[PDB]
Amino acid sequence: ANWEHLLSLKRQGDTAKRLRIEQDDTRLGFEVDYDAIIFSAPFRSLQDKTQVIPDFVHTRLTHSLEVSVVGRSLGRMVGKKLLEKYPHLEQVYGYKFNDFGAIVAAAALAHDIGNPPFGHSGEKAIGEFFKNGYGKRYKDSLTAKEYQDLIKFEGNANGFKVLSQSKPGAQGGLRLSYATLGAFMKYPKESLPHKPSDHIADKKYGFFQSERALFEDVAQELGLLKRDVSWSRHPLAYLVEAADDICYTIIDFEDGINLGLIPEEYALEYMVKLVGQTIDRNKYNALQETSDRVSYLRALAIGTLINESVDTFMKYEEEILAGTFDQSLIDKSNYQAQITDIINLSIERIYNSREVIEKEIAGYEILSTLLEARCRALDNNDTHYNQLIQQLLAPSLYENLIQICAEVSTMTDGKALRNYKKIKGL
Amino acid sequence: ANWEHLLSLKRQGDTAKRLRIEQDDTRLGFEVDYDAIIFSAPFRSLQDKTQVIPDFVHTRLTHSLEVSVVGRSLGRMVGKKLLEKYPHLEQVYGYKFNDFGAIVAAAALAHDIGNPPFGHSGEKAIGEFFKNGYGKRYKDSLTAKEYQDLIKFEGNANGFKVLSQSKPGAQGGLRLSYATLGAFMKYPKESLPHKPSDHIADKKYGFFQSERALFEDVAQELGLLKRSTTDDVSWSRHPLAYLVEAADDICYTIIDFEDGINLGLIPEEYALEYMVKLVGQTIDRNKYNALQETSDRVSYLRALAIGTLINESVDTFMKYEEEILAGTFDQSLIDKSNYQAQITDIINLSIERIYNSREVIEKEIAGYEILSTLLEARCRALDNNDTHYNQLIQQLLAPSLYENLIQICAEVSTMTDGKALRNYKKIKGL
Amino acid sequence: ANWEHLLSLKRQGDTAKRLRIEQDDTRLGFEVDYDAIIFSAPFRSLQDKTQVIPLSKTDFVHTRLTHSLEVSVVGRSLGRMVGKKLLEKYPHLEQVYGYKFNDFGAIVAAAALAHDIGNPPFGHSGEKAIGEFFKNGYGKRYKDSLTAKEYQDLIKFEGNANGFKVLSQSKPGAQGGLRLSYATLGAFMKYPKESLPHKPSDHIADKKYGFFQSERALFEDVAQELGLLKRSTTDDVSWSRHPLAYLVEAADDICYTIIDFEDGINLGLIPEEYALEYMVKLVGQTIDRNKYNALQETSDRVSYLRALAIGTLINESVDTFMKYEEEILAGTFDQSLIDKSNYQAQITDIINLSIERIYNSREVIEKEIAGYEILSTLLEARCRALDNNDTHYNQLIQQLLAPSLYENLIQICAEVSTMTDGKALRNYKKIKGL
Ligand SMILES: [Mn+2]
Ligand SMILES: [Mn+2]
Ligand SMILES: [Mn+2]
Repeated sequence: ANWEHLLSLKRQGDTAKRLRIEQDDTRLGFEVDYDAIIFSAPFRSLQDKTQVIPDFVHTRLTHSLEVSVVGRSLGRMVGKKLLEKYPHLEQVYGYKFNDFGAIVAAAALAHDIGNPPFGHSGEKAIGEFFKNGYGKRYKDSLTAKEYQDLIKFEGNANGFKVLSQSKPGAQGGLRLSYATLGAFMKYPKESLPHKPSDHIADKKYGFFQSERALFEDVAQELGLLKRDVSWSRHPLAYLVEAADDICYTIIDFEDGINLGLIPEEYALEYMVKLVGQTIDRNKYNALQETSDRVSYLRALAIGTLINESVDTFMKYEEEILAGTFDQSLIDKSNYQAQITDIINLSIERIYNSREVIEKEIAGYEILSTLLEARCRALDNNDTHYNQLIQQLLAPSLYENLIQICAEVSTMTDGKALRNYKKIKGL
Repeated sequence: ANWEHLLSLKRQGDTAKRLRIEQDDTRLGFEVDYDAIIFSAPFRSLQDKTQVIPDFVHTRLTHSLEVSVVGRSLGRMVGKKLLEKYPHLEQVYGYKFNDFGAIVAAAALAHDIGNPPFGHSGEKAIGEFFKNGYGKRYKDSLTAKEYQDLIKFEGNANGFKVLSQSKPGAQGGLRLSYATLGAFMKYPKESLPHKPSDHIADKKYGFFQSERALFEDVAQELGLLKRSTTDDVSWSRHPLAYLVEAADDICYTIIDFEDGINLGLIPEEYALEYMVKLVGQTIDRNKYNALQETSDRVSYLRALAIGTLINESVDTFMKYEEEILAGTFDQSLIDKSNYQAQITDIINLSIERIYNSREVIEKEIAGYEILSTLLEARCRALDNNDTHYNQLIQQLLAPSLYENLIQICAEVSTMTDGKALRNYKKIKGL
Repeated sequence: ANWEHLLSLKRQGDTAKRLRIEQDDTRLGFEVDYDAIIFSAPFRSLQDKTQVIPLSKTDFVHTRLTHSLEVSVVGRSLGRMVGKKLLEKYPHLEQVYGYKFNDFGAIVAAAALAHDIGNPPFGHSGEKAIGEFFKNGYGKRYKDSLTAKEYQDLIKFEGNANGFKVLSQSKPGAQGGLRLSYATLGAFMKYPKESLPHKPSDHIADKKYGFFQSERALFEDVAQELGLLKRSTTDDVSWSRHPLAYLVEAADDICYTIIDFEDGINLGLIPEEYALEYMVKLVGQTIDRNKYNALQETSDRVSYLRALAIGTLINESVDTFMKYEEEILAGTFDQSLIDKSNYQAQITDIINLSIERIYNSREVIEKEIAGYEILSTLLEARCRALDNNDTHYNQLIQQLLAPSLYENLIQICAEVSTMTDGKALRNYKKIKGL
């Protein structure tokens, strides 16, 4: 793989090559990508979507904003070192270290843009609707991969659809740079085969059958290595994933302490190695509020993990470029012991808290209900009832079903509740 | 067809004839009909039933009072002209113009008394239960007409049931005068054949199979003309049913439009744009310009347009009187209006902005489930009356098969919108 | 049958006998039983469970806890008075073995306190919701993997039998549940039989059953220790009721008969105009009418009537017990103490009035209908999760509701049954999106 091709400024439908040395740096293609996401309706809808808990708790937007800030640091630092490793990238082709930060930042900002309401239970509720719910009727009218798209409905693949979806008057969706689309794709494979290896890149899939032709174009332009289609990941996708990993590990922990779900004493206990070399003890002892102490620990822990993740990337750079790196960056951390205890305590005290369990069980019913109304109106567009269902909710069979799943996933948590209540009369 | 017979004062079960000349005029049978409806439980129920929208919106009760006011005016005006044309009706039989107003007013007061909650979505929901719901099983156990009663459940035919339901100690329901029942019957036919013609009188049906013998008696007393050539029974409409229909048409056309404007669903500009031809000859323009509130300007336009359409409807009825009396009239009175293009524009704008507004759609979807659930609970208990849950269902909702099914539909339609929601909530445990 | 054995102090697991004469009277095993119930989690949950009328905040309604409190106070008084007369009739019981009259009050008080501890929420619709779920609902599936009695336990699920399970359930670190004295467990057991054969007679002791197949071995140990008389020689086991069970039952009969009426008047379900007409025979000789007429609140007039009638029925029930004591001791008494009452017709009139005005009120009907859906829903979600514990949704259902096949189904029923009215409705509401 060549870094010159991985940093493609191509946008969908382009008929001519876009050279980095010819860009107006006030309107750098990569930085425009960030701006286009910020102003888009799917990104705005993350305002009203839940990260884990439904006081102050992170939403998907605040989470995605934090991931994109950590991603920008990761990208800037790795970029600076990539340019010194391969000076021809700057001296011949005109790349600057802020381009790498721009690509990671925009990819990170978009990384959860396709996730449904109710988080990852929402994804499972949609897949369950097709595996065992009303949606099972379509199994024999779908290909294996079309049906696998639905029963393993994947927010990452839905995000790729959201970003690139064509409609009349808007070909190519947000028309992001191919480099940014590359850095977004952390599972560059279709739904089948299911987990062909133990690599994190094979854990899920990254695009629906409906988007396969589009990612084939992205991968061709980027020069991704071929690995049923799948490719070795764009190197920058490891930094997006690292940023995301860092944020939800540390920030969910912080949230759980401030919510009273995790006793505060665990904070220093699990984070002391992560902050020991950089913490100002006099500052820490002077801070009077739990929230101020835990936010200080979090800033230090995140900075420690950013630095290590940059070093892990550079150490394994050629292995990532050859598609032979077998782990995530955070899997290689020296703090893996502490990261594990943090995640396990978060799972115990937050993810399995009664209120989270209750919301996730309720979301199953809410999404199963909205999906069944949509599919029934699709099957019988004739009855009076199904004509009203269409005015209320939606004013090839595979393409109809994948669009039904996509539209349900654009719904905020609140809006999913209201439309569900009306269908049931509440 | 003879107006003497059409103005029958007979009540159900009467053994002897009631002469008009022998009525006490302080207690005229036709006027008693109006009073009996006002004090009846089914009429009071209309206070919490939706006309179009579930802020102030017309309820089924307020709509019905307005129809009966417009209808009394029509009947009074027509009655005066009928008595000049047929002076023997007053000189020999003792009828008077107010009698025609009272018949139309009472029938208009009750014209929507059998309509289920949630408007037309309501009826559509009841029909689908027996066409596309738990109710199909009963098909092989019912006659073709008995099943058509259910899959095309008609609020108009339920109204006839409500007005005449016999019960121990109360045979004949409200026991309304046969002339009033004749004026109530817009569709004097049974459920089959389905739409045998383009005439509005055959668009639906007017009585269930369980009330067929009663309307046979009414139609015989009234001397309504037979119209169906087949075994299926159909009769030509009582002339006064055209007036009840015109008062209904005038009110929901103009008044729904007014509601839509006052609610913000229809921009005020359309009020003058669509109604100028209807009011142009009678509007006091400086009075309109002096009115400050939108609501008062549009209530002024409504009053003028209703006055115009009332005078035109009387003229249409008198122009086609002999064709109506002969069963050959092919249309509604409003169908022959010079303002049919303005009426149609008002209706289509009302449909587009009111009936297809999100607020109304959401309510209709919600009504569909509510009714759907209640019918299923009642019917499951009918089939297995022995279990404990179904004994509870019986106690909560209702303390021959067709006779049972048409009664379940009638009891579902009786319920107010609130009563329907609450019963639904508890069946689902909320 | 012997009173010395019927008054057993044995607790489950005892390797050595407990002689009454060697008990510390400040730590009497029977009175420890009462205190163990007061502090138990199952008894605390009765605070949030309807007895008959759904709970409100606008008015006071009896919960299962307040009802059980009242039954144990009436039962203590029955046991005390019956105890003194029994000690006078069999004076060897006190002079040799050391029994005191307050022992009998303590046994009845504790069994009465616990008598409704296993009942499912929302009343007997709760029981029939559970039963029908396995008769014809999703639970039908398991019929063929279960014995006739294991299945009968489910399709005729009984709160009395679940109460016995609740009181003795063994869990890690807590073998034998509350470990109540066998005498208290005998006074608790008013239907000492398994689920089959079904109603083998018209005797009130055969109207239901008292223990599940999972508890059969324990009640066999209990009946042996107590020396209860056999009522079956087949492999379907059955025993004559512990005599003190007749006093628990009477205390219960007295309380729900008179106190449902009291609640119905205070809630306005029964017109106050009926209070004296239905109580006059029960209270006519002891009522102070001038005092009654001087009371200015309805709730005071009706509590005075209730206290007079309860006093009347306690005295009579003590006399009925002693007049039939040898028949009861021989297991040949065929009815309840209240069935023999001279006020039988008035009791029946009060009960029918309550059925008409309270049990058939709209609110009680609404609750039973709502209960059927709430419990059927919870049972369906528990049982589907049991059959496919691998799916993500079923792992959530397990975390929300419960963090051998018969042993699993009987445990699911017991766990659903011990849910309070509120927790059951909340869980129902979340499973259904609200
Ligand atoms: Mn994320
Ligand atoms: Mn109308
Ligand atoms: Mn009790």
